[PDB]
Amino acid sequence: WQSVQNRTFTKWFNTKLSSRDLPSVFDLRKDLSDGILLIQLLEIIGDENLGRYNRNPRMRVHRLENVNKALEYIKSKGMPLTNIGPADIVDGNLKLILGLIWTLILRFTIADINEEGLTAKEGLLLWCQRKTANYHPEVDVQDFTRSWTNGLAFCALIHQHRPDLLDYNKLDKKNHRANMQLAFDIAQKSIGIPRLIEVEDVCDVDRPDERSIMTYVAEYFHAFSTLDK
Ligand SMILES: [Zn+2]
Ligand SMILES: [Zn+2]
Ligand SMILES: [Zn+2]
Repeated sequence: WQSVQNRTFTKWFNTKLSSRDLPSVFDLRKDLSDGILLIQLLEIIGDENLGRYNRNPRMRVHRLENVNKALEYIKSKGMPLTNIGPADIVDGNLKLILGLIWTLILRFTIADINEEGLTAKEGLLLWCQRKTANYHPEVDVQDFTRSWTNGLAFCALIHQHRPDLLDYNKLDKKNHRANMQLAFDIAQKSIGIPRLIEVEDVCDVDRPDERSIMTYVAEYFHAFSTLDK
């Protein structure tokens, strides 16, 4: 069994790796232990060549070397590695691994988001608010949790960007699950937005995972913005 955040972060990681036909992550407890996929991820999201590393790290010393290379790169970019060391990754500390991946999502997916001079999380929230301004009172984006669980904010974002793809006014606003599914399907099929979260992970969830939602909503910002150039 894997948590929403585990699954969402794994899917995010894989969208990056697949951009270079690299092998996927299936289990974050085990699949980062030799340091290779972490290094490759960093090259991809960081747009840099990290140079040579151990490509057959059969011995523990070489896995630690690989992971240490990754962590040093992350530190060199000014990201906090609060209370994580190479052995935490080699030995599959899932809590610390998810923490690290969030640090990377925040830096490489969210930090550069900008709306009205606000950046990062604030910027992304404000973008959502501005883009859904015409959908009050039923849509009211106030956070990256409860504001998203009825499906309508996702549908409104799609509709305002491409009113030909999703007829918002024809939705049965009470069918949260059908509307969520519709948005996720249209986003993926027509807008190229990867399905980082399952409908059941957010639809009518009392305490949805904030970081997972943020990770997925950031895909809307980047795709919409790029497509609107
Ligand atoms: Zn747009
Ligand atoms: Zn509650
Ligand atoms: Zn969270």
